[PDB]
Amino acid sequence: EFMAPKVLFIHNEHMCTEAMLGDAFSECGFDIETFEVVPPERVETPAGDVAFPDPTAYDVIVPLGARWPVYEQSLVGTWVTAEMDMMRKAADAGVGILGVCFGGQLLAQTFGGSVARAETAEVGWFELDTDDAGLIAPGPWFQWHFDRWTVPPGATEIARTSRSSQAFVLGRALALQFHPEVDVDLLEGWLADDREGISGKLGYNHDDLRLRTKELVDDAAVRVRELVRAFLDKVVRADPAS
Amino acid sequence: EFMAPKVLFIHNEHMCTEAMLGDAFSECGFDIETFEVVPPERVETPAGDVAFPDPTAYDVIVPLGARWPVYEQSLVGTWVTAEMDMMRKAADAGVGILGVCFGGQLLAQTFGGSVARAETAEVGWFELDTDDAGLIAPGPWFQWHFDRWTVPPGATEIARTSRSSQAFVLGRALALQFHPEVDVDLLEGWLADDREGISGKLGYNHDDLRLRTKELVDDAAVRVRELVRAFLDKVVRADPAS
Ligand SMILES: NC(=O)CC[C@H](N)C(=O)O
Ligand SMILES: NC(=O)CC[C@H](N)C(=O)O
Repeated sequence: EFMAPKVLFIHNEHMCTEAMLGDAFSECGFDIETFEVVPPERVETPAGDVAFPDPTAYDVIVPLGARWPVYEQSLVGTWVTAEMDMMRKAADAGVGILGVCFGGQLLAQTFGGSVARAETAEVGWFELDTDDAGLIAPGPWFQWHFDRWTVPPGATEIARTSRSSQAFVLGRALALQFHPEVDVDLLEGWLADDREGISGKLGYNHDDLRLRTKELVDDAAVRVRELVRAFLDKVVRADPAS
Repeated sequence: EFMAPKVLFIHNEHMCTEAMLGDAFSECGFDIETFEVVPPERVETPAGDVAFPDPTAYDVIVPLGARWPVYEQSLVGTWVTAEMDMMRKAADAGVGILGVCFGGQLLAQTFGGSVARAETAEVGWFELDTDDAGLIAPGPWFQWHFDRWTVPPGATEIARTSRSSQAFVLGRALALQFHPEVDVDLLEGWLADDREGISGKLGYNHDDLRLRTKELVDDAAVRVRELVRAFLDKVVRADPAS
C-alpha cells in the first residue's frame, strides 16, 4: 500500500479554515485531516486546556489563524503552550510546518521570538518585499492582523513590509503573517462577523475588501499553489532545526 | 537561641550578584547565603548540569540575573530546568521567592508562562506603570534586558512598561524584569564587560548610563530597601501557589 503524504490543518478558530491551502495541498497529492482547537461555543471564552494530536503522524502540520492574541496570559497558560509544545515536537521529528497569521505568530513564540501589538495594522491586500521570490512571491497577499512577531533566534526572515515581518524559515518551518488561503467565501465568513468594522470606522470597509478580493481571485489561487509547492520543495527539504 | 530569617541568593552568572538587595535583606535582619550556578570559567559555555540546594532551608530564595536566554535549549536541557524545579519545590513548601531579570523570567517559565526575544531592548533607567505603588514603586528602575515574558497563568501583573511586563506576583513569589539591586560598582562590572556596546553603537552609551546611575544612587538605595520590606510584608504573607 502506497503512503500518500499527510497534512493536518489546525483550526485554531472555527472560521479560519484551510480554504485554498487545502486545495493546494490536495493538488500536491496530500491526504488532508483537520483538528479543532477552539470550538464555536468558546469563541468568546477561548481559554482552556486542549489535547493536541501526535504530530509525527503527519508529514506537514499547518496551524491556521485566529482572532485572539497568541501571548494572552490565559491562552499561553492553557492551549497555546500545548500547541507550542506540539510544534517543537514536530520540528524535532522532522515534520514540516506551515503557520499562517496567528499560526505564524505561534511559531515565532514557540522558538523564542515574542509577539506584540503592531504600531500599524494591515487590513487588506498588500505587496511585500521578499529575498526569495521563488518561495515567497511579492504578492499581493491578503492581510488582517494587529499583532506582529519578532523573528525568532536561528530563523531567517524571508519577506517583510515596512509594517511587519511577513515570512521566516526555521528548519522545515515556514511562518507567514498573511493569509495565502483566502478566497471569496472565506472572506465573507470573516466580513459577516466583523461587527465593529461594518461601519468603516477602523480604516477599511467591507465593500472595498470584497471588491479587491473579487478581482484578485484567479491570481491569488495560482500563488497559493506555487507557495505550497515551493514550501515542499525548499523548506521541508532543509535540515530540521529549533 | 534566636533564629534569624535566612535568604539564599542564587548567582546565575558571576557578575550579577546581590549588591544592594543583600544590604536590604541584611538590614531587614536576614542571614545571607549564596549559591553559584555558572562559575566564571563557564561564562562562555554555561550549559551543563548543576545540583541545586534544598530551598526549604531558607525563608526566601532569590534567583538573580544572567546574560543567557532562559529559553536556550541547552540550558533548559540542563540547569535551567533544575532551577525551575527548585523554584516549584520552594513555592510548594511556602518559601518566599524574589526573581530578578533572568530570575524573574525563569519564574515566568517555571509556572507556565513564556519568555521570548523582545522587539525593543530596554537598557537604562525607566519609570514603570504600577497598580500598587506600595509594592512596586514607579521608580525609575534600572533595566538591561533583551527578552520579555508573558505572565504565567494564575499570576497577577503588578507593573509594566509599554515595552514589557515588569513585575508579577504568584503566591509568595515576586518576579521582576528590572534590577533594583544595581549600584555604581555593580554597573561598572557590567560596563567593563560590555564589549559590543562601549562604542555606543547599540542605542545607548556607557557615559550616559554611568551618569544617570550616579545621579540616582541615593534614591535607588532607598527604593530597594522599601521594595524588600514591602515584598516581605505583602508577598511572603500570601498563600502559596504554583
Ligand atoms: N482573518 C481573520 O479573521 C484574522 C484576523 C485577526 N485579527 C488575526 O489575528 O489575524
Ligand atoms: N542583566 C544584564 O543584562 C546585565 C548586563 C548584560 N548581562 C551584559 O551583557 O553585560
